[PDB]
Amino acid sequence: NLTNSNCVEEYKENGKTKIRIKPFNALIELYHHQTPTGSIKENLDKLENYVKDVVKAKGLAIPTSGAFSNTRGTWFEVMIAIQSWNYRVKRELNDYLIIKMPNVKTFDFRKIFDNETREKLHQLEKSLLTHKQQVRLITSNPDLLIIRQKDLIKSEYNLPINKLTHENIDVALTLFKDIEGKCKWDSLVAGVGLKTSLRPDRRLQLVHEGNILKSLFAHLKMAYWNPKAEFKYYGASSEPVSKADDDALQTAATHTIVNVNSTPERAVDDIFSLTSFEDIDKMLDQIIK
Amino acid sequence: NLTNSNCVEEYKENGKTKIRIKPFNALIELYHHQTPTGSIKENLDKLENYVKDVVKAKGLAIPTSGAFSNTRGTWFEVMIAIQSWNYRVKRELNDYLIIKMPNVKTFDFRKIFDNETREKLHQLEKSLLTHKQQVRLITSNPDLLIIRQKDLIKSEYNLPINKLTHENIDVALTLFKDIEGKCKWDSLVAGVGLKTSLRPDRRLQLVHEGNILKSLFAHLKMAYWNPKAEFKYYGASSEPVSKADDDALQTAATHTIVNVNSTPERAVDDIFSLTSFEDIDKMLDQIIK
Amino acid sequence: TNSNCVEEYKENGKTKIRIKPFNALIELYHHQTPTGSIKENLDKLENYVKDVVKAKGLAIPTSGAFSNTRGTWFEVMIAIQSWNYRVKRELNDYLIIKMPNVKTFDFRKIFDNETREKLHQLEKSLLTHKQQVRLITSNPDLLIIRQKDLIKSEYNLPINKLTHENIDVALTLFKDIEGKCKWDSLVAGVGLKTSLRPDRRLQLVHEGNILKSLFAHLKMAYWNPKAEFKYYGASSEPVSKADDDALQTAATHTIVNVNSTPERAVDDIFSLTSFEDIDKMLDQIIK
Amino acid sequence: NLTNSNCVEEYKENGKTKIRIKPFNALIELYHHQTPTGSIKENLDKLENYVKDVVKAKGLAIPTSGAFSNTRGTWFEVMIAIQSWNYRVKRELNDYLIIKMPNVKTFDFRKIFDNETREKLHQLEKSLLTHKQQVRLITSNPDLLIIRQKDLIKSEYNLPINKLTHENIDVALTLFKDIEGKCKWDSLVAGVGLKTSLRPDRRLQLVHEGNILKSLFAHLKMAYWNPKAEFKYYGASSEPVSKADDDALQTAATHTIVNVNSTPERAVDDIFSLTSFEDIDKMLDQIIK
DNA sequence: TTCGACCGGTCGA
DNA sequence: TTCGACCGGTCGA
DNA sequence: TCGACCGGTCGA
DNA sequence: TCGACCGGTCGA
Repeated sequence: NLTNSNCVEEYKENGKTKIRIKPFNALIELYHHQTPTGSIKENLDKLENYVKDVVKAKGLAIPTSGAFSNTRGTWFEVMIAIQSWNYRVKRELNDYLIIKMPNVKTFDFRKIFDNETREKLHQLEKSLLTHKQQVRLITSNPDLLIIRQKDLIKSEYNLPINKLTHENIDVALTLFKDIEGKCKWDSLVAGVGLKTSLRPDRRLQLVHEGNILKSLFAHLKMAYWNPKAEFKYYGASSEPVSKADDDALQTAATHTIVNVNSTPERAVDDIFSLTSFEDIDKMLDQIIK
Repeated sequence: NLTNSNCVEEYKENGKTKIRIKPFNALIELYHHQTPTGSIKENLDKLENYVKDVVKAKGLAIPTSGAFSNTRGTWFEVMIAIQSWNYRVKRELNDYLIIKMPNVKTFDFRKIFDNETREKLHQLEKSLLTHKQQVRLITSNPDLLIIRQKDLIKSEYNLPINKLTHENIDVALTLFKDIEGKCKWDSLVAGVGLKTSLRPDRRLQLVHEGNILKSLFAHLKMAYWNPKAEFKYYGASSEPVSKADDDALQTAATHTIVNVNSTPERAVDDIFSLTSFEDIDKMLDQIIK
Repeated sequence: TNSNCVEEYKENGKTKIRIKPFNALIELYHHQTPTGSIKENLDKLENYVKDVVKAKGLAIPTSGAFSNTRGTWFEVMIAIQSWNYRVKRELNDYLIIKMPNVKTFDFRKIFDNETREKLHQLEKSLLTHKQQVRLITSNPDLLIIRQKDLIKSEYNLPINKLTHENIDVALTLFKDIEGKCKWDSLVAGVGLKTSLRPDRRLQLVHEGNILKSLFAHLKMAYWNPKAEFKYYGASSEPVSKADDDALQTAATHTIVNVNSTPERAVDDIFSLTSFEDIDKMLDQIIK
Repeated sequence: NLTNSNCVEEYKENGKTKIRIKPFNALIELYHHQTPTGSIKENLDKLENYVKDVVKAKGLAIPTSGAFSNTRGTWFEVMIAIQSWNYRVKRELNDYLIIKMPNVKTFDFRKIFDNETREKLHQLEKSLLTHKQQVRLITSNPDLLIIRQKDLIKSEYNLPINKLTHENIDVALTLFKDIEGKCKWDSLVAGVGLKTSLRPDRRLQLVHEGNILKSLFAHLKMAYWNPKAEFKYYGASSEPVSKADDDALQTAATHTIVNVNSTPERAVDDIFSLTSFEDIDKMLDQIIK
């Protein structure tokens, strides 16, 4: 029956036949009866070998690492997205949302804000571009956003996802649409960058991400002159985090160490090593409370 | 013939036979007649095809795309270090040095500084760790460092490298050792991140680099209360830079936009698309002046 | 003697003599607005009083009873002199207002509802600390506003004689603008002093510092780098290099970073010898 | 015996016969045997009468309150400089000095610093002048300086002053000379502005004082990147301090409230109402610890 | 078709 | 070994 | 000439 | 009562 799987799709491109992995089909096809749990890494290899056996059975050629790197990325994100969906359900956080975000083009995360907040950000933008050396504040959407605003929770969000289905995955991955233009600037409490693995270079992308996000938030705090609002950014790896990874992720928010009296603040507040799905819950516990 | 090449080396690891690319040997072997010129890519391709032909001849396994990623980066950097070495020579700057840097563990770039400057850095970095929330300022060594300090130029540096040889390469790649602990903080004028290609995520590593580097420099300027001193960071790609790449690289140094009065500054001052070796000269012209 | 420049009030069965500098202005200028030497015109108002008592059977008002009065007079002169300036200058979108004390009318009141709010945000925030902090300074003697919709045709009628109303209309100009000034419509403030002392001069650096500090926060709330406020000083006497140096003290908040470009609390100090100089000063201030 | 006292003086101011209150001698005569104690407020009035009785007696006119205001202030600063000196004696702070400072011209307080610290200040004050809009950091010397540096205490400072005599007063008023060029920047812990009375305008001179002093200290902290060092400025009045006086003296250091996260600070940390010599000790107790 | 964001497989020290 | 820094091959929108 | 002090107001 | 003004010193 593997020859019937859809985790891989064939197509021609410029007369060239190519095979494409469909990460969601592999998910749906393996977890439609119960949602994954246990060791996250095993689930990633399980999903990967599955795709490899399906392709082997279809008589197609094993996808390149590039394909698997991409795919594994998605798998990791969705598993975390679903686990987060259920997390707030069983933890009964009726004023919190943990959203898996799309890329910045599909939906620039700045869109989640109410119009007053969107105006302040525009103020700053147009301003930074109004110079000899035009300046911007760009960063990829954070993988996960954690919002705390009661009036945004719809009763349907309280229905746990107990199996991976086109429908269930879609509701999780489109949850972001519901909050568009409705969040008060300080309703945003934290962001999380997800990475199946780290590298001396890639891990720095987390620091950049937390830095630009916290720089934006810092400007909203001044706009609304509110020193108590706080935004934290976190990183999560499915593998062990070395000391080197740790130190790197302790990098200060350059805008927070300008002054000798200024208090240091890390771009990435904390890095989590998620070995099991239970750990996702523990991480969220530490992030949210 | 090719079966005699050394661009590829075989070895066993845990009873498993593996083939390793030796990027330098491919360089030396393809350019001991004359140093590369023209289209940077056609050259990088030429260097890769050569690694594959030697592999088919040797009967060995065709190296993974991950092995050609690592390697290709090594080639780009090297092909540049050489062009820059002869650049300063053919343009005549007995006060400028363009150094290809090793990784931060082999030689933390902070070591290029004299004892007084390195102490100011210690003060800061020791201060940042002296908090409940420990903070650091970590970034990979910039690929290229441009120093301007007359007393550091040795007459040997004026001997152009006209062919790639174990020595021609080593002298270029060990040039950094000579200046250890001898640079005055403001002798450092610019850094350059080199990348054969960009990606929406990787390109942000340049912004992080420039940001942390400029943050450190900003603190030295404070330390020596010298508003004149500058440090600029640049990015160089061997491929076309899209409008998206551009905008992303216009990201400001968060620590320069804290105040409504603070003049915005870019983490990466400019991004260069280097199609030919002549462009490397043009880039350097704009950077140095 | 029939004059009202002076008075004689009861204070614990110890009859004392007060001066109503106002009358000593109208009663000495119902004719016309003084001009020429600010120095000499000041004494004219003083001898007019040194007499009202020398022929009314009274005693000499203390050096200080006059210091107070000598100040006022000085002020009203510049104050009234600025009215005939805007008019005889064509500054229809400008107002030069002689401010009352911060109690009578806290200058923060000149701002529209949105601006006054931002200020509340801040000054309320500053009080929300274990160590409560404030941003207090006496109202600047003179305020220069630039907002077209605040000019009323009556402001264009020059004052060519000092009368209870000419005074009263000037010393109340601030009322018309209350709660009507956009934040960036404030262009400058000026400190007036007949003389300067090494200690008293530091009050202008403070005045300007607290004013600029405030305005600075208005610039950040509206993220508008362009807007700017300036503070100036004015002595009816010479200014020594020590007064100049002291008055060069930049804003401690404008020199925090070795990159931030410095600014002075008091942008410039003017020595006004004649009424002709008041116009010159205003010319430089208004740009 | 009054008609020969030295508390006054008749100098020739272009013809006119003028009386120059000679303040120091008026203390030395009322206190030729013991230190003034009990009530400051009162002790001031008597000092005023004695000198106000050596006048009419000698057939002269009671010098103008102007000369008295000038005179009165000094008596206050002097009495304080004395109780302050004996104060560290009875308490025995063998590493503390409470110095009555001369005007900034006679001895610019910046002179108390060692070479290195004076250097840093020069950097700054030279930099500020290097602009289109020349800027300075000027303030009158603080009335009282409190230094904490063990190696500056000479055994001779431990001999309490029990009576006001020319030699005594002068040892107290020249104590500042001893420490010239010897203090480490952070050895300076607090300054105190003394005023027999306050006024809505004059009290703001205290705020300016503290502000400029704290601004300078702030730059030294930067210079030596030491966030631990702290300088406090206080005000002391011989009369009751109204709520208006209080609020005014609550004005913050414009340079500590530039950022929303910036933690606000007062130019004048606290204002003391000194009714008795008893209170001078109490004030110092607070200040010093 | 282009752009966004993902990461795994190195070679060298 | 592990740690530093490199980047090319995706799948989705 | 300059530094730093403050007490005696007039008005609200 | 509180706001803001400044002129008359004594010393260096």
